[PDB]
Amino acid sequence: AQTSAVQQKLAALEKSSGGRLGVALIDTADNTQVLYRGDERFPMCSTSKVMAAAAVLKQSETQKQLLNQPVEIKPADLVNYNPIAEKHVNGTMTLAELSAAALQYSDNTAMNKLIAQLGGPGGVTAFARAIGDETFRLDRTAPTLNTAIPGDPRDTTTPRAMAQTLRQLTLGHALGETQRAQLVTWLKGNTTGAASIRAGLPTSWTVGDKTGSGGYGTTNDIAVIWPQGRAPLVLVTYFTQPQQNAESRRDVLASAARIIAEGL
Ligand SMILES: *C(=O)[C@@H](NC(=O)/C(=N\OC(C)(C)C(=O)O)c1csc(N)n1)[C@@H]1N=C(C(=O)O)C(=C)CS1
Repeated sequence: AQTSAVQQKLAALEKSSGGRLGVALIDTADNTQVLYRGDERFPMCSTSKVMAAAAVLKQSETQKQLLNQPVEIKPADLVNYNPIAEKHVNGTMTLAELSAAALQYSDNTAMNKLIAQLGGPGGVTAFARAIGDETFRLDRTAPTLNTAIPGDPRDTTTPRAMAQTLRQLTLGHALGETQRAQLVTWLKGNTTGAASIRAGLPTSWTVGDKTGSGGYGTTNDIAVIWPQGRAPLVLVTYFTQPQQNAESRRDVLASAARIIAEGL
């Protein structure tokens, strides 16, 4: 009933933003979906870290000690943003610590260690395919996976595919029960999300999310949302701009989430 209005409002937000906006909502109360450019490709940037962390969690289902396995951090492993890993240079971090740093602080060195643990970007993609995601592709390590060049298929997915995958990982059965709970705990402990999807939602709703930022002013967020009194929602908001040096626009993601919420 409200869906025509939501579509109109998302288009008006996009027009005022100057950029290109992609939205996918799944309401798990009734499997309703609301999409805006839901089948167009967008650069994932650091939102791809959810897939990498989940792939390591899947490996840990058959290796009970895997998350405690130490990984060496060398000075040469530091990249453009690595607030956790830099404390451990010439030392080690466990795979659990790398997963938490990648997800909750968006540490790019930590993401690179997860990618390497999976055999490279193609190993992350192979895990995506194993859980039914035919759209996701990871092609590069950080920081270059965040270049976000328009038209480049590398390191992209669609909002529809990412919402479905995030649902399967956090609420469905793609991971074992303990691993699903650990992923949800990590996402709920994210430090980077208060200005993005969360900022558009009622403060009483619990959120776990993973943000992303990259070239072309790319500003992304993927979230699982537990509204008050309601089954959870999954929401992807992806946003990218026409000039390489464009500024971040987390407010656009908040505005998209607000429009989605007001139409529930
Ligand atoms: C994931 O998206 C990561 N993004 C980046 O490394 C890039 N830019 O992000 C920062 C450094 C925050 C920025 O100035 O926008 C990047 C790599 S190559 C390029 N042109 N830009 C991490 N993502 C986030 C996040 O938004 O979640 C961070 C907070 C840390 S970097």
